[PDB]
This record gives sequence, structure tokens and C-alpha cells, in this order.
Amino acid sequence: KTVFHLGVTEADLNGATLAIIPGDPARVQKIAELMDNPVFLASHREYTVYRAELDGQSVVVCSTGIGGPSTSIAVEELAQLGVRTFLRVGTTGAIQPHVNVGDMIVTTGSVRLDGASLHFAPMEFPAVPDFDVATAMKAAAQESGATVHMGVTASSDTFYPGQERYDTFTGRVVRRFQGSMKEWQDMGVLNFEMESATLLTMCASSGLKAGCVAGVIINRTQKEIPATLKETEARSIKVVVEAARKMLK
Amino acid sequence: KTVFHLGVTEADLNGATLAIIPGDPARVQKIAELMDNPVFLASHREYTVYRAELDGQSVVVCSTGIGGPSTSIAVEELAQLGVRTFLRVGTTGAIQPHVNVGDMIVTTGSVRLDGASLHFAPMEFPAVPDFDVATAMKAAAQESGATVHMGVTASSDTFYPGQERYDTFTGRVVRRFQGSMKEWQDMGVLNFEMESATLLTMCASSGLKAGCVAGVIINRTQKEIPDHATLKETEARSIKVVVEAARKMLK
Amino acid sequence: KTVFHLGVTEADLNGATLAIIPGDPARVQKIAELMDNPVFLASHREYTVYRAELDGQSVVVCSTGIGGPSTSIAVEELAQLGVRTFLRVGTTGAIQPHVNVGDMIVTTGSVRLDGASLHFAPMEFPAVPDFDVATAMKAAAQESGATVHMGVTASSDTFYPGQERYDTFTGRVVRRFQGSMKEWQDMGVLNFEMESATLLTMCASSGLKAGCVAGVIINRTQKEIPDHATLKETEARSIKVVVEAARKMLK
Amino acid sequence: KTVFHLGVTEADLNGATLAIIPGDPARVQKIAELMDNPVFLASHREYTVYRAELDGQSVVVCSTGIGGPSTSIAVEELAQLGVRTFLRVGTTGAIQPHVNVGDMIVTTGSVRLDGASLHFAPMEFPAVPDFDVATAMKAAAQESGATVHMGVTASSDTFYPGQERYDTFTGRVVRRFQGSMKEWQDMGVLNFEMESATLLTMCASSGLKAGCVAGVIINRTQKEIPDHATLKETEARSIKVVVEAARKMLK
Amino acid sequence: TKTVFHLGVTEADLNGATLAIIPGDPARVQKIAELMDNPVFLASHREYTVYRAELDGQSVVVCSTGIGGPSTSIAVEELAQLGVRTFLRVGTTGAIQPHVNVGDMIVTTGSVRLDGASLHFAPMEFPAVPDFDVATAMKAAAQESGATVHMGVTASSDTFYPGQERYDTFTGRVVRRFQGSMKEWQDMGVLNFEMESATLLTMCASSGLKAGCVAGVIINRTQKEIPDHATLKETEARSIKVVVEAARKMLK
Amino acid sequence: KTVFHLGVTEADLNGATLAIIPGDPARVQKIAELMDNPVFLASHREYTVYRAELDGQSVVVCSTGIGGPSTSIAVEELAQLGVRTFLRVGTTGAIQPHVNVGDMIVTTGSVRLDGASLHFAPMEFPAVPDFDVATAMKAAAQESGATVHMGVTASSDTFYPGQERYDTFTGRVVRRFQGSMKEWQDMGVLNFEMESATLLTMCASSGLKAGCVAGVIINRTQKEIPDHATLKETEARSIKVVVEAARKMLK
Ligand SMILES: O=c1ccn([C@@H]2O[C@H](CO)[C@@H](O)[C@H]2O)c(=O)[nH]1
Ligand SMILES: O=c1ccn([C@@H]2O[C@H](CO)[C@@H](O)[C@H]2O)c(=O)[nH]1
Ligand SMILES: O=c1ccn([C@@H]2O[C@H](CO)[C@@H](O)[C@H]2O)c(=O)[nH]1
Ligand SMILES: O=c1ccn([C@@H]2O[C@H](CO)[C@@H](O)[C@H]2O)c(=O)[nH]1
Ligand SMILES: O=c1ccn([C@@H]2O[C@H](CO)[C@@H](O)[C@H]2O)c(=O)[nH]1
Ligand SMILES: O=c1ccn([C@@H]2O[C@H](CO)[C@@H](O)[C@H]2O)c(=O)[nH]1
Ligand SMILES: [Cl-]
Ligand SMILES: [Cl-]
Ligand SMILES: [Cl-]
Ligand SMILES: [Cl-]
Ligand SMILES: [Cl-]
Ligand SMILES: [Cl-]
Ligand code: NA
Ligand code: NA
Repeated sequence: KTVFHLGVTEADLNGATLAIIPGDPARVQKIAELMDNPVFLASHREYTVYRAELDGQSVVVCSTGIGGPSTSIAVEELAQLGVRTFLRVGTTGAIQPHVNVGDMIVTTGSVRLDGASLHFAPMEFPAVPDFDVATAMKAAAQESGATVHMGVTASSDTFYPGQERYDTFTGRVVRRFQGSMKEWQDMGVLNFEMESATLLTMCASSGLKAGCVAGVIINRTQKEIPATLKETEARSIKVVVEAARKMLK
Repeated sequence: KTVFHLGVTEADLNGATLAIIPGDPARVQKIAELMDNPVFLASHREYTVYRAELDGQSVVVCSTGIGGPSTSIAVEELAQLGVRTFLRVGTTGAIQPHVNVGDMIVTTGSVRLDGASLHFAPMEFPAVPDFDVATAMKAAAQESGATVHMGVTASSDTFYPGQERYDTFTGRVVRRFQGSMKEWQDMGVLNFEMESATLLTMCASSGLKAGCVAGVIINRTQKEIPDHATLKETEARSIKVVVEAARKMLK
Repeated sequence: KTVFHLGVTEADLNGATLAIIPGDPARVQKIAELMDNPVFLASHREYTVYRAELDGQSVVVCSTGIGGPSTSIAVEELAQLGVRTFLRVGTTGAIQPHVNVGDMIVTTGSVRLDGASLHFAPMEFPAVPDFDVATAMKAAAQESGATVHMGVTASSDTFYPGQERYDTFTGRVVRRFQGSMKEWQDMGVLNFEMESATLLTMCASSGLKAGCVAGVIINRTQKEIPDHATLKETEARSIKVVVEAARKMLK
Repeated sequence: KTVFHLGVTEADLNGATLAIIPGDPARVQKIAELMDNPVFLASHREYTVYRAELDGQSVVVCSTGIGGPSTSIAVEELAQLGVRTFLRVGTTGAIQPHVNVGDMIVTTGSVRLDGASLHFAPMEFPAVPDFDVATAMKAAAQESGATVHMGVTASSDTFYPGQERYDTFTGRVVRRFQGSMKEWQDMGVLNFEMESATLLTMCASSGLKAGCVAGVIINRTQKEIPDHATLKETEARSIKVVVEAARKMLK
Repeated sequence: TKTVFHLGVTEADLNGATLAIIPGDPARVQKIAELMDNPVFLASHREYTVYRAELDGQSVVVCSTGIGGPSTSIAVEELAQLGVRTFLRVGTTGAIQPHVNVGDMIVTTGSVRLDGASLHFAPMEFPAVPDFDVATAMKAAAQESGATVHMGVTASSDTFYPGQERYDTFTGRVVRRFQGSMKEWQDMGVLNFEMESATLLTMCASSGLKAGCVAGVIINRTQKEIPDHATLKETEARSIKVVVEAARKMLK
Repeated sequence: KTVFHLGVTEADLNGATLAIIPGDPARVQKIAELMDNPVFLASHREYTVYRAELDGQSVVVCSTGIGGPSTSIAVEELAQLGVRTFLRVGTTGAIQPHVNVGDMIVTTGSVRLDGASLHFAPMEFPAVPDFDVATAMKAAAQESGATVHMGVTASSDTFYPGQERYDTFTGRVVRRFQGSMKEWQDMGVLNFEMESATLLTMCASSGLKAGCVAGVIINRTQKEIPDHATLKETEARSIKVVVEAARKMLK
């Protein structure tokens, strides 16, 4: 009736079966403001929840927090309340030189460098989006006029060593991750983020539709920031909202 | 010059950048036969290579044989002569009761129950089709008015124990694969085949575009295997779909 | 300001080399209020930061959010700002019959059912606390008058399947975790939690000092589900115990 | 009493309990031709099947195609029809400088770099020939008067990256196989082929006798791709040797 | 009237002992029991030399384990069938941190599992951790000796040579897995190499038994590969006194 | 110039290139006394070392103790002093109903249920004997009139749970090994033993010749402790066979 972490009920969702799930609680409201009749529902820990409407239909907006453990909680509890479709929006670091700060990336498969995904399916199972959601997300991202890239995302449990950052307190990166970036680069992996491997594996093995779209906020091959930036977020959230439109009507 | 197993040259392909790759060599000619200017190129081991023309472009048809290892040879060597897109057509066993004998399945991702995918990318890497190919194949399948499913495929190095078959010489399945089919069923996996995990992982980690479309020849929830007039028909429909998909890619 | 997520500088910390790291941002304030001169520093995403004084020395307080990935960012950036000692306080589910709601557990080693710990050390490395931190935590816990258990904690990347919960949307639990609780019971594992394996492995392999203490808010084996009052007293006792442990660590 | 892929009944094999299993369908006839009363039985996909006699007893010749997946189908379906002894003959690449082209190698254990073996036994189980078969093979190989080597074989699911070939479309070798040849070479491993890991594991764990003998068609300390001048002579020796090994098994 | 397979002692022989001291080397069994009260030779079979003694009025077993977790697991299991619940290992170890000297004592607070037999008790993710009481008793016994005492992580290896990344061997070869592992353990703060603690701690920690491991540093791997003779018996002496003191504290 | 554990020199071995390596120190003298000129050399920890002569050649006899870690030190240190061939004789527990107490088993391959084998080669490498040594051992066993079985041996790092014994202090066997005996049984594994996986892998990957023969002292379909008289009988057979095997190697 009423879930452990989210602090909402089935009634609060008003028949919603699609969710937009940004990482940052501070983005939930932003996204809801782009839809119709946004209403605040609840906020507990990293879970801020809104209801809104698109084309006359209920949509839920719920933040995940950073990483797959907290993402998994959110997805499962919305699912218990009737949600069947999940559209993730986020920020990403690009690892290809042809990929630009400001570009959108739609994830066609994730490399599983996370742990939560294994709580749903064995390593050999693909971290793959629902086909309709990936489709809708590509359309939406191209409709924004930005450059869009479809493809493989490296989904890490850490922001630092698992993305091979060396500018850290120790300067160390464990063997498994030493040289990992060049390896992903040669395989044609586009980008780094931290939630998609869990999300996609969990959804694809559990009877749920999911996808991931992210705006590129940094490129790891050049490193340099241009600042501005907020527009990338602005574009990201317009695109995810658009994608939800296409899933609905 | 000449690639080692395929026995063809760059000139032989006549500028083709796309391939249809069935498993069965018998299918190579039947597929070429549906396009323009079918030309036989080579038959070596399990590799029978034709050239043909679609919309004024050369298309290669090349069989892979059964399993990832032999497929991996076909792809790599075709790639060396300049092929960049690979459309696999194969047969499959459904493991969902709603999926009927005759339906088509376009793989959106493969469970890697194979060995050869590991020779290209580590287990964590997704065995996923290139999105355009998968899109092309969906459209082609729908437009031919066939029941088409999009989903995850379990892609196994064996036909028997790795697909949890007990009607065998020993009757025994190793621990890893005992109860495995039911697990795949609970997760929503649609089908069993033997080549896609290798194909998809290889291509996606190598700068090549690939997809896998397969005709359902058996449903593993029913006991009784379907007849000859259905097998031959499934193959016929399947061949049509992949060629139509090839057309959509070329433009 | 000098770190990506936490948005503080080392100066903001006022000398602090010890941090108390609860999971819930809401509890950051309550912990700091048990000490001297609590000061709000920042709040970004799951990360709320306070400093305060214990016996005239600076202590930072910083939420982790739920799970190893968010925990790991907080620890690294706090380490970047000179923090060297990490006192984790949390809630836990018990799996031993002899451990009752309201007891304290001090982790002497974590079962690594997480993924982020593998980003600092391969699986064979022990998820173990700094001995000094564990000692201090035990002495703090006993001096509270509470019942205190020392032992192994199962630290899971999920709240549901990885803690073998079946009260879920699918009701399904992957093979790896089917029967996992029974196995942990038989092995004498004391409790389930979500951040200890990442924290302890990270610190033990990075020249940093860490321990974990948690209040038992449920016993999964017995189905002890407690009052809001009990839940409150337990939370209160935990926070108090961790502040005391902090006081013992301080020179 | 029939089988899915092979297209032959039990009667067709006329009581045969032993099969010679080359990889290449074109070697089936040639091996059959060295025996008595050879009869073509069937051909489907990579499976070409003959029957012949040695010393008044029936023997099956069946190609397996390239790799363990296609091999496992063949071995399983022969086994269903009463075959118990499997003698594989193939071509191999030698990785030790002291092994010459034209030499014979009898495998005494395989490095399992395949995937299909896992479908029969977990990785810890050795990929080991039946002692008798391997004895017969050694004897037959010596009698041919080529140099014969007994030892460990690396059996790979790929021709290219898993045998550390770099003259490829990408030139890329995944971390796991990057430096693998220098490792095998330093462990005294003798050669590379693609089927023995699957064959040996499968039989050794399933109540079946098996071995693998191979003609050296290339020395990998020299070149990557085999040249045609060589294939012809080494083949000739290989196929006589394996027929001699079979005669010896039958008594 | 139970009499175990390898040890060849009975429950009666232990006279109620619930604590054991378990050195690697049979030569040390008598030396340790000789530091105790009323030592009695019980049995010797294979690498298993067993004595009984008493300490602050309670029976104690001394039993060698031999080298490695396989032989250790047999001894621990068989002693447990006979009522033993607490196990204190003493041994030798090689230091891998520059600040740790020959002569120092190292008390293991957790082991890197580079063994095989630990997996026969618990899967890799389970921690090879001592019982907190024993480690405490061991810390305090060790400090009591006026040796420098170090608490930390120990790499517990199934080999003396490649697993501890020794190159001065027959082949000079080290398999990929252990190529450059020493530097990695150094970088992570790991203190020392030895061969029994992962099996011992994982086994007991998952089996309702109390265990710990204290070891004297016989070599520093920043200096040489092979351990020197002069250091041996002085470091042996202090080590066996430390373990005897730790058992006292355990017993009360 | 000496070795660290064995306390012997190259001089002490007097040119010997073959070793007989039993598990039990007690056995070393009894083996040596079956040859010419036995000479006690050293005894330190579990390593008793003798020298003797067989057909005018020096032979070393060196005990290993129980388990692969102590075995590995013994083989390494003997090899540093120029030993190249190692023949293990040990005791074993059969798991097949038709193997009797008293019988000999020569190992053709070991299931690697140990840890130390991984310190010389990764899991996929086969744990297999030198074919010459295994041939010598089979011959030595047949000619002495004992029953010999050739086959696969499960080589375990523990006596108890790794060999799926439940009559233990806990009655607990970890998931990995629950059901494993039946699995080994069903695959045709002959026996259980603790040293062969380490020895065979280490030697096969390091240019040394090795083998393992074992006297069956127990059958797990029986679970009985044998008579003093049948135990001593078996040991006498075991050692006679290994010495005869060593002789065939020197001829
Ligand atoms: O290079 C990047 C850019 C963004 N993120 C995202 O940043 C968030 C944490 O700040 C995570 O949720 C993750 O998805 C990365 O992990 N790496
Ligand atoms: O149940 C089935 C039916 C068909 N196939 C496909 O059939 C071929 C062998 O018959 C293989 O290439 C495989 O991809 C299966 O794997 N399983
Ligand atoms: O049975 C329990 C009880 C508490 N927690 C803690 O509760 C939080 C989830 O709400 C996590 O941070 C975790 O540490 C569990 O994971 N499992
Ligand atoms: O260097 C070589 C030489 C030959 N083969 C054998 O070549 C066949 C395909 O050409 C396979 O069956 C394989 O066993 C190799 O794998 N590698
Ligand atoms: O550098 C060292 C020093 C000592 N030991 C210990 O030495 C004993 C055998 O010599 C083993 O028990 C092992 O624990 C090592 O493993 N490495
Ligand atoms: O059932 C048995 C019988 C004997 N051994 C052997 O017995 C010795 C220990 O008693 C070890 O060397 C081992 O190789 C077993 O492992 N299992
Ligand atoms: Cl976000
Ligand atoms: Cl908390
Ligand atoms: Cl062949
Ligand atoms: Cl010792
Ligand atoms: Cl023995
Ligand atoms: Cl039993
Ligand atoms: Na094939
Ligand atoms: Na030993």
C-alpha cells in the first residue's frame, strides 16, 4: 500500500505507469515543471517524488541518488505501485574524441562495472534498454537539434578509480581498472556514468521497460571545460520529457 | 589478397560493405537467389560465399556454420575485405509460451553463454546489436506481416546441456545449467540460439554493425516438434525478412 | 569548492581529521547537535555536511547516501580534505536469533556483496575495520549500557534480492542469492547492511581508518518488527554511541 | 532411432562404436578412402558422414566443423547412436620454436580457452584424453616416422584474438589474451587449435573415450597465416596416422 | 570415546581443553608446551605433533599444523570434534612494508585470500577475519614483549615462491596473476606475507570458532628474497612467548 | 647454495635427477630402504630427505606433507638442485563403487579443487601428468599384480568439506561442495586426494616431469576405516610400485 523508502502510495501516483528518474533530487522539480499539473508528493533521504501529467496521463518523477544500490530501491518500489516504464536522464563523461561537450548520448548497452546488476541477473545477461524506450529517446534527442550518439556506456560503481581518475588522495587505481579507459575507447565505448548497468539489467530481467539518455558535461580526452554548462542540463531534461511524450501519446 | 578460410579476395566482393550471414551453407544460395545477379564465389569447409546485388549495390552472403568460433572467422575475414555490416539470419527455440512457431525474433541483447565473445570483450560488456540494424530488422519483419518479437536471446555454446535438454546420451546437465531455462523464462528471455552472443559482442567492440533475426522453429514449452511444411516455410519467411532488412540498411 | 560533490574546502572543516558518516542526510544534524558548536557547511544531492567540536577538536559529519557508490565519493573527497578517520553509524537487520532489536553491532569484517569495493581491491582482500576504530566503537557501545555484538556483517548492493527479500514486484531472487541468508546464518554472520563492505575495503586499502557500528532495527530471522518508540530509542542510542566512539579516538 | 543434425540412423552405422572426427568435411572422404568398404551416408551443414571398416569392424567418419559448439553436436549425436570412442584429427599451429611444420602432436591435456567445455564440466575439471586412445595415437604417430610430440595444447574458441593473432581488421587483442602466447610458451604448451578442449572435457566427463592428434601446418614463431604448399603433405600424414590409431584401438 | 583420523588423540587426552595453540612447525610444539604448566606429550603423526599443558589452571592443546591451509584445516577440524573452540596460531612471516623490521610481531586483523582451502568454508566475498577477542589478547601479549607490534592486513598465500612473487627460483617465472602483486599489496598497506591465516580465519570465522594469528618478522622483502639464519631463533623465542601470553589472557 | 626448507645441497643429491615424493615423512625411509645405499640427508618440518640408488643412479626420496602448499615448496627446492622428474605415491579415497581398497590409481588428470595450482597456471590449464611417467606407473602397477585404474582424480585443498564429508564438527558443507561427490561420480572421477592438482599443474607448466600413483585406503560408497593389516598391505604395494616405476624411468 505504502512503500518503505519513497513514502508514497499507489493512490498518490494516480494511475501513472511511466517514471522519469534523474539522479539529483534537485532535478525532480525542474523536470516536473516541464509537464502539466506538477504536484509535490514526498521527499525522504535522496528520494524526491513528484506527480505530473503529459498528454492527459500521469507520470511520476523520482530521483535515484548516486549509484545502482539507491537506484534499485527506487525502481523496485515504484514498480510495486504500478509503474512499468522508466526513463533515466543524467550527466556523463565522454571518452571518445569525436564526442562533444553538449552532445546527448542514448545508451544501447552498458558495460557492467557495477555490483547491483548481479543482484538481478548473472554477469552474462545483457544490460540492454527496452527497444521502444531507446527508440523514443533517440527521436527526442535528435528533435532537440543537438548531436546525438547511440551506443555503449561504461557504467561504474565509483566516480573515481573505476573511471580511471588518478587525481585522488592515493593516486592509485587497482589493476582491473589500470588502462581500462583506453580499452573501452578501443572497443568504441562512448561514455562513463554510474546508474545504467543496474537500471537496465534489473529492468530487462524483471519485466520492465527502461532507457538512459545523458548530456555530455565533460570529455575525458581533452579534459578542458568551456563554463556555461547549465544549458546541457536544460537540454537533457527537455529531451527526457519529450521521450516520455512519445512513450505515452 | 585471399583470406585464409573464406578463399575470396577484395575484388570478389566487388565493393560490398554489407553481409547476410546464415549458419547453414544450404541457405547461402537461396538468399542470393532473391537478389539480383547471384554469383557464386567459394565453398570451403562450412563457408559458402555468394555475391549478389541489391538496389545496384553488391551484397555478400556467407554461411557461418554452427557456433561462435566459426562465425568469428567469417566476420573477421569479411571485415578484412571491407565489410562493415552483418545481418545474421538463423533459427531458434522459443522459451516463452506466447511466442509461436513461425514468429520472428529480433535480438536486442544476448546472454553470453558462449566462449568466443570473451575473446573480444570481457563478460561485463553487453552483447548488443547495432541500433540501425536492429531497427531495420524490426521494420522488415513487420512489413512482411509476421508476428515479430523484440527481446533478449540466450546464446549458448551447446545445443544440448547449455539449452537444458535432458533427452541425451547421458541425460545429465551440469550444475551451472540445471534449472537454467526456467531462470531465463522468469527473466523474460525469448529464445535460445548459438551464434548471437559472439557476433554481437565481437561487432560492438570492433567498429562493425550487426544484428540477428531468427525464425522460431520450435517452442520448448510444447513437447511436440513442428512439421516439415512449417520448417521450410519458416526458413522461407526468415530469408525474405533478412533481405528486406538488408535493403533498408543500404539506403 | 575544492572537491566535486561535497562543495566544501579543507578550511571549512577547521582541522577535522575524523568524520562521522551516517547514511541519512536527516541524521547529520542530530549527530552534530550532540556535540559542541554545530555548524551547517553544505548540502548537495545526498551529501549534507556539518562540523562541530568534541572536547575542543573539530569533527566533520557527512551523509553517505544509500550504497557503496555514493559512500565512496564522500570518503574520497573528505580524504582529499585531510580526513583520515571514518566512523560509520547505521541501522541494520539482524539474522541471528540471539541478536535482538535494540542491540548494537560492531562490524569486524564484511561479506563483500557489493561492487564498489572491487574498485579499490580484488575480491580476496578483506573488508575489515581499523582495529583502533573497532575497539573504540566496542568500548563506546558497552559504556552505553547496550548489548553489543562483535562480528561479520553481510554488506549488500541491494536492499531487496541481495538481502533475500521476496516481498517484491517479481517475487524473484537470482540463483546467487537464493538460500544466501540461510548460508549466512549457518556461517554465524550477524546482520545485513549496505555500505560497510565498500567503506572498509576502500579505507583498509587506502591508508585510512574506518569502523562501522549499527543499531538493530529488525531481526529478519525472528520477524521482530518494532514500535516507532523502539525504532526511535535505537536510533538515539546509535548516534550517541558513535559520538562517544569519536571521543575515544581523539588525541 | 534417429538424430537432429547428422541425418543418420543407428542402422546406418552398422554397429560402429568408434568414430574418426576430422574438422573439415572435405577430409571425411579422404580418411574413409584409407579404410575398407567406405560408404557415403549423409551430408548436412558442416556434417558429412561416411561408414567404413578396419579389421572387419565398422567405423564412422564424421566431420565436426570448426569449433566446440559444432563438435559437441556431432559427438552427442554419435553417442546417442552407440559410438563410444572419438578420435579427432586436425591441423594445428605450433608455438614452441623446436616444433617443425609436418610434425605430429598428440594432446595429453588442453588449456580450456573455449566455452562449450563449461557446458559439461566446471573449469577445474581437466581436459584430458582417454589414456588408451592417447597411447594408440602416440604409437600410430611414431610409426609414420614424422617427429611426434606429446604435450599440452591451448584450445581456443577463436582463430584470431584467442590465438593472439594481430594481423587483423582491428589489430586489437583483449586484455586476457594480450600476452597469452608468451605465457603458454613459457609454460611449455606445444600448440594451438580450436576443438580439443571441448572434445576432451565432454568425453572425459561423460563416459566416452577420446583423443586428439594434429599435423603441424604452421609454426607461430614464424608467421600468422598458413601457406598452401604445406597443407597437402601434412594432411596426408595426419589422416594415415589417425586411421592407424583407430586400427590399434579396435583389436 | 572418539579418536580422530589424523591427530590420533582422544577427547579424554585433551582433559577438557577448549583452547589450542597451533604453530606451523612440529619442532615448536614441545618448545611452546614447555613454557606452560605440566606439559605432556600426547601423539605425533605426519606433520601433527600434539601435546597437552595447563595454563592458569586450565587444559590447553599444542598442535602443529604443518605448512599451508590444507594441513591446517585438518588439524583445526579434528581438534574441534574433540571440543576445542579457540585457536591461536603462531608463525613466521615476511615483511613487505619498509618500516617493519626483522624481530617485530604482526597481529593479523584480516587476510588477503590467496589460498584455496578458505573457499571450502566460505565463498571469496566472506572476510578472513580474526575473532576480535583473540586479536585483542594477541595485541596485548605482543606489546607485553617489548617488540614493536603491528596490526594490519596479511597476504596469505598458497605458495612460498610465485604467490609471494619470489623470482629467484628454478624457472624465474611468475604467472600473470602474481606479476607485480607485491607492489600492489605494498600500495594497499598490506604488511606481510604468510601461508596459513586465510584458511584458518575464514574457516573459524564461518564455523563458530575463535581464531587469530600472530607472527614474528623473519625477513623484509624490500631487502632480500630468502630469510637469514641469525635472526631465526631470537625471533622464534619471542614469538612463542607472545602466543603463550595471549592464551593466558584468553583463558582468565 | 643450500635450499631454505629442505636443508640439503646439490652435493647431497649426488647427481640425482629423479625424486620419489610421498606425503607422509614416515614413508621416506621405507621407500629408500627398498633401493641401494640409502642415506639419510635431512629432516626439517614435514620434509624428510633421503638419497638412495637404483640401477647405479642416485634417486632422491622426499616427503611433501599434506596439501599443495607444502608440496610446492618441496618440488621447487628439489628442482633448484637439478631434480626434473617427480613421482608421487600417496593414499586415496575412491568414489566409484567398483574400486576396492587395496587397488592402485594412476592419475591421468586432476580436478583442480586446490589453490596452489593457480599460482603456476590459471584455472583453464590442464592438471595432467607427464605421459612417460604415467606410462611407467601403469606398467609398474600391472606387472606387480595389483589392480590399476587409469583416470581423473579430484584433488582437494581440504580433507573434509572439499571431499563432501558431513560427519564433522558442524555438519556444514559450503554451497560450492554441496552435491559435488555425486557430480564427480556421475562424470567418472575415480578418487579424492589432496596433492595431485598442485603437483601436476606446477610441473606441467614448469618443464618438469611428474605423475601420481595412490593406494586406495578408503571408498566413499562404503565409509569404513580399514584394518591395520589392509592399510599396511596397501602401503607396501604402493611403495613397491613407485620404486618399480622410478626404475622404468631410468632404464
Ligand atoms: O564523467 C562523469 C560524469 C558524470 N557522471 C555522473 O555523475 C554522477 C555523480 O556526480 C553520477 O550519478 C554519474 O552518473 C559520472 O559518473 N562520470
Ligand atoms: O532450439 C534451437 C533451435 C535452433 N537453434 C539454432 O540452430 C542451429 C543448429 O541447428 C544453431 O545455429 C542455433 O543457432 C538453437 O540453438 N536452438
Ligand atoms: O535490514 C536492513 C536494515 C537496514 N539497512 C540499512 O538501511 C538503509 C536502507 O534504507 C541502508 O542504507 C542499509 O544500510 C539494510 O540495508 N537492511
Ligand atoms: O594455427 C592454427 C592452425 C590450425 N587451427 C585449426 O584450424 C581449423 C580451422 O582452420 C580449426 O579447426 C583449428 O583446430 C588453429 O586453430 N590454429
Ligand atoms: O617470507 C615468508 C616468511 C615466512 N613464511 C612462513 O614460512 C612457513 C614455511 O617456511 C610458512 O608457514 C609461512 O607461513 C612465509 O610464507 N613467507
Ligand atoms: O579419502 C581420502 C583418503 C586419502 N586422502 C589423502 O590422505 C592424505 C591425508 O591423510 C592426503 O595426503 C590425501 O592425499 C584424501 O585426501 N582423501
Ligand atoms: Cl542526475
Ligand atoms: Cl544512517
Ligand atoms: Cl580438420
Ligand atoms: Cl611456524
Ligand atoms: Cl602419503
Ligand atoms: Cl559423510
Ligand atoms: Na562450425
Ligand atoms: Na603441510
